[PDB]
Amino acid sequence: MPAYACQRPTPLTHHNTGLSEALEILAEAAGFEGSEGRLLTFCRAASVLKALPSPVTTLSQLQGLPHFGEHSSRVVQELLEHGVCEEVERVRRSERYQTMKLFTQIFGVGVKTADRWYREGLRTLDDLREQPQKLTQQQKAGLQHHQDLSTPVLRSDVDALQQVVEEAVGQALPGATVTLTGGFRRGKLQGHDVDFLITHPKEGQEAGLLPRVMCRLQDQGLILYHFERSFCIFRLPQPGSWKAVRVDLVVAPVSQFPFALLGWTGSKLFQRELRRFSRKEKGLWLNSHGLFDPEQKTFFQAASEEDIFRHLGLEYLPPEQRNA
DNA sequence: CGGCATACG
DNA sequence: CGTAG
DNA sequence: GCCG
Ligand SMILES: [Cl-]
Ligand code: NA
Ligand code: NA
Repeated sequence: MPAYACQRPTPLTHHNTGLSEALEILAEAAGFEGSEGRLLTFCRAASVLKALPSPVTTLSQLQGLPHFGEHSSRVVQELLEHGVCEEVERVRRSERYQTMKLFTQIFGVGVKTADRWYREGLRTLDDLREQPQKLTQQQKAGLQHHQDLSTPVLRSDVDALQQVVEEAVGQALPGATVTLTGGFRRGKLQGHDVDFLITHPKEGQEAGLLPRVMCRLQDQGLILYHFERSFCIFRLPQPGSWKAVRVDLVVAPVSQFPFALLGWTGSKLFQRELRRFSRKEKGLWLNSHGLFDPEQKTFFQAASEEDIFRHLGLEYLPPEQRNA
């Protein structure tokens, strides 16, 4: 088992779902306390189990696996012996975990804001609604649309959304293209992360594109709430009605498109691990715009995601195997 | 021990 | 501060 | 929390 998640295939569904979910509770709780190192370890340990070819049934089987030390091994041991890990269950039940999860789920609210509200004594969405002057415009929209945004959308909804975006993009700049990214590109059948990546085959033509796309979607009445990244809430048709959905639109020049496609396809852990691998193992600096050699002071050209994996000396993984 | 990804709005 | 993957 |  290689130590970096970008060195191994990770499918969307696997053989250790309950074990990984428990470790991810501890990772999430560590984030709510600002403990980013512990979050990463628990995320990495969970991801290792997603990559295994069969269920872990005995503690012996964790020997030698990267990111399994005393704490993560104890969690697994308790789940294997008793079906439940007391520490995980204590987290799940706690007022702190439940409230931090509720508040950070709001679009416009991060850990730092949620923690401050928690320390002020706030606990429910209606608590927040009773002091809207304490809210940014972004948080107001997140709160108003929270219920709809809490329900995932289906791939069929995604395909309907992509056609409306393509219509606006075609008027904004004929020849521009729209690519579905995020979790749907990794094979999800449902999810919240509806993301599109927009480019044009002629380098430079995409300059100024995103405002023109946004204006056209607004004129169509599709934008409930809203440069090169736009974080939107869209109206999605439903039988007899509609619902709010979070949609991100991103523009990249074609030269950068493989790097943006790679970054926006995820998973989050996969990208962090890829960037860590690049820098620490290869001495190259990776982001969603390019890959820099700091000794030559040159950027790699890439025409495909395959090029980027080759640059980094990694076997290619298709999107469906990037579910770290 | 230091490090933990790296951007944009 | 928030957002993204 | 774990790795190097
Ligand atoms: Cl930590
Ligand atoms: Na949030
Ligand atoms: Na998104």
